[PDB]
Amino acid sequence: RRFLCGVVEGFYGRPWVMEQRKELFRRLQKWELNTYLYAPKDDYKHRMFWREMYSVEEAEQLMTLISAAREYEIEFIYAISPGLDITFSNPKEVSTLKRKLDQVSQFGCRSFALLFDDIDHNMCAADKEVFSSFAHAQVSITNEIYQYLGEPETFLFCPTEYCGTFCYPNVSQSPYLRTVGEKLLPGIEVLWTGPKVVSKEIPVESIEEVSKIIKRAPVIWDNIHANDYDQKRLFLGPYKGRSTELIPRLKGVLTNPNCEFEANYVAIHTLATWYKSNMNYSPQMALKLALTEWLQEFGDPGPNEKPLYTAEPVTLEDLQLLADLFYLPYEHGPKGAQMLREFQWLRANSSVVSSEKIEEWRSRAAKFEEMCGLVMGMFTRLSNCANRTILYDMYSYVWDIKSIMSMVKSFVQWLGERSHSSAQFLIGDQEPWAFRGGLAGEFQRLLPID
Amino acid sequence: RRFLCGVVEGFYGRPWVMEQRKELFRRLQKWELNTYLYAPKDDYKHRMFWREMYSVEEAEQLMTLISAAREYEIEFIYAISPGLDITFSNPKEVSTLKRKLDQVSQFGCRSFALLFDDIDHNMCAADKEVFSSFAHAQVSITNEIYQYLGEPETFLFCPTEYCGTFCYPNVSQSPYLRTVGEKLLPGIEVLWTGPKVVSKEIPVESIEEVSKIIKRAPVIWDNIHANDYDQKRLFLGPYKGRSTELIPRLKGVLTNPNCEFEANYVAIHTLATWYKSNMNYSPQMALKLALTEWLQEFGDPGPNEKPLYTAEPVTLEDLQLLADLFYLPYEHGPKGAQMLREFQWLRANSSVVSSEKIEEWRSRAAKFEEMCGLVMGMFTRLSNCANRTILYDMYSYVWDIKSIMSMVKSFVQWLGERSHSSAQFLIGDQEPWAFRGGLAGEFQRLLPIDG
Ligand SMILES: CC(=O)Nc1nc(F)c(CN2CC[C@H](OCc3noc(C)n3)C[C@@H]2C)s1
Ligand SMILES: CC(=O)Nc1nc(F)c(CN2CC[C@H](OCc3noc(C)n3)C[C@@H]2C)s1
Repeated sequence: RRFLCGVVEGFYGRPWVMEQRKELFRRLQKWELNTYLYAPKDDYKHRMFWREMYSVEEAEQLMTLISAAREYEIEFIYAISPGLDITFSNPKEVSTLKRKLDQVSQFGCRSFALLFDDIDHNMCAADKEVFSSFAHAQVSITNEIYQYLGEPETFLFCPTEYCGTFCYPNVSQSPYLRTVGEKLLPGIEVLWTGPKVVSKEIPVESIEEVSKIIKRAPVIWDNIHANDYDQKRLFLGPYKGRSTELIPRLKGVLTNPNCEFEANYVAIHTLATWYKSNMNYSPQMALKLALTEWLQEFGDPGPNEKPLYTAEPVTLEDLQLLADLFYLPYEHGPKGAQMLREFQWLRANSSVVSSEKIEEWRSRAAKFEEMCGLVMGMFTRLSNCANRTILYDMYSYVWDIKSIMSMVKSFVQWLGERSHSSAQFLIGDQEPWAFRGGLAGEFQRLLPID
Repeated sequence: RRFLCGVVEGFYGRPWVMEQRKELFRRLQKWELNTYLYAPKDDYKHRMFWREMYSVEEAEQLMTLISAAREYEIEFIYAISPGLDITFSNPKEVSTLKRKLDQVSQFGCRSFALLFDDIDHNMCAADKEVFSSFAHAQVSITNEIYQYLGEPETFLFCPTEYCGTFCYPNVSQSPYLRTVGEKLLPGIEVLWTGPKVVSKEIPVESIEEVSKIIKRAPVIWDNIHANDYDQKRLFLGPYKGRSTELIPRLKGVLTNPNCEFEANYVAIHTLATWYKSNMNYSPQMALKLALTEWLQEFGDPGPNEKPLYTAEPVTLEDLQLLADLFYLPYEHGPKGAQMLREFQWLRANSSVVSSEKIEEWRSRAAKFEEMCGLVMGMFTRLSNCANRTILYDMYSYVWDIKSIMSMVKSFVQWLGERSHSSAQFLIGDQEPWAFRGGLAGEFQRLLPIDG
């Protein structure tokens, strides 16, 4: 029983580089995962200019990339997205699509995908005269490509209605999916993101629902750890909301993770744990394993001689804290959720300190300040660690939380000194606001803060 | 007369990748520049763990990188920074340094550099017993490496006192530089950043000053476009503050630019213009050329057939505006300087609208709101162009300017409404503050903005 488990590079944003992808293939193999779907939205020749051939430089890179996948026994799948401006009814458009995939096939690629995600449902007049519907047009060209490429063992199709919320009028009664299930050649796989684009949970019943109308078990394109929809978000939490009971009901799972390559250790490690779990998986136990394994990636003179360069090393606790601060799309981690609650409470109840309630406030304030210090401890230790590669992939996120938290600790301390002081708390007096660089900082200082 | 002109990848931050460096070599050649100094502070084996050999994977990458430099006729210079924890007096430390540079030499590298920048001046007791000073220790090992590597044609030394402000007690009377000038082998080049780490201007007289004590013309390591000292600063302005009169008084210029690769088009293009200027250079003319050339990097069906994908293209004006907002360390660009002045004025004179003065306020407010709209327009055209990745390098900056700017436009609109509406202006009510994502955003919303 073949099962596609791995990664889809299918986000908007800076595509990953050779060095990173080769590293991804090493990791997938060691974690017994087997698939890689090549689909960067911002490779201008994958989507926007799907018609254009790859240059000689681009060709050498793709050959190298495909050889690296083969070397680590990872199935490389080349995806193409022609849906933005293709005229399905034009024979010249069909041979251009064939020309493009023959080029990539000449680079050693054996598996392919046709994606029709995030495109206008409205066809041109020429296509309307040839196909009963949009689904007819897509299936027609997808079947033609699949057969033209000699019916590859691994060939995927991504529908325009790729999740529950995108199905018109719904999953069970979609005429688009109806056509897909009936006319799409049986050997072609169908990609699905679950109930939503970013699914909190993928319930077994929803997979049975879609499998009936598409007439096959789908391959999940999972957006649980994707973050290209918010420049200020990062998901270091475990694979969650997908029962192992989905495994016999699926043809595979391809995770579409965070843009920042090094942040995808937990995302991919926990998915591998889930896949090999023997129908018994715990997100908390999986997160602990991933964090423990991740920590490894973070790592002589005389008395009158110069001491060797040394830094206070990153701890498991620092990583537990970090993952809890940058957790999942629908939940913060325990430690982050707790800190937020503590801050909300202290701010809401600051009036008691402006008897047992005063004791409660001071006790919770002291515990919060320690929590704040631990975030600073984490920042400092990460910023002085051996692995600069891991650090600079997340630095902005960590720096940002560290900065906001020091203003929060200051404010909580100010609220405490209120009984002994009439001094005012000003955001303008805080270093992140006052010492903010660039032209933007000059403008920001002139805004009416306080 | 050999003259080293090019780039030094010598900052703190994420090092550039293979794809980027190969592109840098293509650009340097086409712009008739010739040198690349490899010195990323955060390549863990360049500085922090200078002793450790490169792995097999690291080795293949360095070989590929060095072959790419040769392919585009760029001199590749490998730098090593052992100064944080080296015991100069230890023979084992000296052979480790030799072992490390023999490894990189085996990858095809012919040129080398020893850097002693940003290190504690205080030597260990073992070193004090062997060398009269810190300068003695450095020169000793630098001369040993240079000769051990068979005296390479291109060999550089970066002093601990690499700029005017870092010289104790001053440039002309530095005992450290005195030792450097006297004992450093003549064939070795000395790197210098001018009067400061980030020099506003490099005056000819300052180069004469330093050349006397170091007893040679230096190679400028220029930090004009560097941005690792501030997470919120970016420099797209032209090469400025360095007369072409410096060229015959220097062994070269190596620019240390912004951490974000695609943001170094102007920085490197204008330096090439300056280098080939034939003693007549204009920063404004150079900036215009660079911007015009950079615009190129941003770029049939029937009537009943589907129209080809098309995007509203990025304009020269958008680039002029972008460069003006992220200009130079000591100056904003005209358009950015103007916008700031307009905002300062409007805020300072808001009381008139709380007769000809009211007309002035309303007129300047309207012009400012258009200026604000042009910034959003620029942001939008850049995020929807053919080459999205250029903006992916600069996103944090463009997003931040766009965001503050929208809040500033709101504030200016609120100020002009104070005569009619009684509504209060709240930062918390503004979209960049209110719709801020992540856990950090949740905490930020709970901060006492507006008291
Ligand atoms: C088949 C399939 O899943 N195709 C995809 N293509 C890309 F580029 C994806 C990544 N990003 C793109 C931006 C999307 O922002 C809109 C959004 N939808 O909900 C939320 C939350 N944001 C989120 C989405 C997760 S997922
Ligand atoms: C010989 C020579 O010039 N060597 C250099 N090494 C690095 F890494 C440079 C780049 N950066 C390093 C950081 C410097 O920040 C100092 C600073 N000032 O306030 C704060 C905060 N940091 C500025 C300087 C421009 S220049």
